[PDB]
Amino acid sequence: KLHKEPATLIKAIDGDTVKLMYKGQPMTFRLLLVDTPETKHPKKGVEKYGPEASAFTKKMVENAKKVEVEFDKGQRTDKYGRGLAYIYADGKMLNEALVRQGLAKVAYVYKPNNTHEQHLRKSEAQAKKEKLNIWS
Repeated sequence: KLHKEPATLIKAIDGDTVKLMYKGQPMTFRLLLVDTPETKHPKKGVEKYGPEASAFTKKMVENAKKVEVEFDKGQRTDKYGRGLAYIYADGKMLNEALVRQGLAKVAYVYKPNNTHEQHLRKSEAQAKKEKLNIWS
């Protein structure tokens, strides 16, 4: 059973990566199950909707009263040392909000870190149907 724990903003980095203070330490988090267009992609550099995704995450996270992180049931860090979590700003999941606005796709999913996969696939179907952003 998943639970939310509190965290504090340090810096938004990209559409899908944020640095937070978590249990008293700075830590980089990568949003579970979504891929945003990148502004510092290792190879392509700046992709279309990169700046828009990155601004959406930044505004949502900077204007929140309360930020919480929710780990999934599997590994809690990736190979780069980033925390793998669902991030909530005032109780709304940022991972879902990005997919809903057509600013992210649902990622390739690695069981058992797939608890909210179906929920996110439903939001992406809606964004596609509305032809938002990525999908226009």
